[PDB]
Amino acid sequence: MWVVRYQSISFISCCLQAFKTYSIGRSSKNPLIIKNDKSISRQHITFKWEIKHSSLCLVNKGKLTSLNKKFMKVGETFTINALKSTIIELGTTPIRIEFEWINEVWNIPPHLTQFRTMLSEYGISTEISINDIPANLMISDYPKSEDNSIRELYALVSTIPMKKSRFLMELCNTLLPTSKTNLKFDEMWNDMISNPEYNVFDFDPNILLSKFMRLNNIRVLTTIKSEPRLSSLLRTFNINLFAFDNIDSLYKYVDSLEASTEYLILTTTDKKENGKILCTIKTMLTSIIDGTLSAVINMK
Repeated sequence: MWVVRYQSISFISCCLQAFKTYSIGRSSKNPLIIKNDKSISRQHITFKWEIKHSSLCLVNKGKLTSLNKKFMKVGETFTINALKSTIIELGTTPIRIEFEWINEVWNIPPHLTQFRTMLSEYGISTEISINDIPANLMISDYPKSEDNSIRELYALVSTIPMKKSRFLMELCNTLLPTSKTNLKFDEMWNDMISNPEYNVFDFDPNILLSKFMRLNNIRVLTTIKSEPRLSSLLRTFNINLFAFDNIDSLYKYVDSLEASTEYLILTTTDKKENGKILCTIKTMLTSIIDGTLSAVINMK
C-alpha cells in the first residue's frame, strides 16, 4: 500500500486509494492541506497510482519541490517506484513529504472474497493458495477452522502473524473510510494491528514457533497428503516425517519400529484406536501451543 505523511503541529498520514487523484497544498480544496507555509502553492503537488508495478505518478505544480536534491520544474512529471521510504522536500523551509510503499500481502479464507477488490484498491494484496512467496498476514478463525487445515501450520512455522477475520472486516469497514476523514491512518493501523482481540494466539509469532521445538527428534507418521506436502513445513523443525497410503501401511511401520520409540500419528480424525492415539493437525497444533502433547504421542 501507499502511505503519504508529513508536518500546534499535526502529524498527518493517509492511505492512498488507487485511481484517486490526490493533492497537497495550502488551498482548502486539497485532500491534504499544508497550513502555515506561504512557500506552498494553492495546489502544490498532485499524485495518483494504479494497479512492485504499483508505482506512484506525481506532477509538480509548485515553486520549490526537491526529490533527492534534484529540483522539479513547474509541471515536471516524476514517479516513485514500488526499497525503503521516499521523501520529497517542498517549500523554502522544506516541508518533507514522505511516500512509503508497504507491500502488504494477506492470506485470507475463501468466504472473505467479497473484500478483495477494496483491499486491492488500497494496496493490500490478498491470496488464497499458500503459493510460494510468503504473505505477511494470515487471516484465520482458528480454532473454528477445518481440522486438517495446513494454513495455521504454515503460518505458525513461517512466523506469519495470524489475526481473526474481524480484523480484515473492521479495517475495510472502519479505519479505511475514517483514515480519510481524519488523516491519522498510521495511528489507526497501529491500534488495529496491536489490538489483542484480533489475535488468534496469545504469543508473538516467533514465540509460538518456539513452542514448536519440543518435537526435537521424533517420528511423525501421517495419512495426510497435504497442500504444501507437510514434510516441507516440518523439515524446518528437523523432524523425521513419514507418509503412508492408508492407515494400514502406517500401522505396519509401528510394528517395525523398536520399542520405546516416540511417534504420533496425524490422521483424518481425533480418536483412540488399537490402543494407539490418533490426532489431526488442529489437535496437534493445540497440544503444542498448550504443551499437552504428552497426552498424544505414543511409544512402542
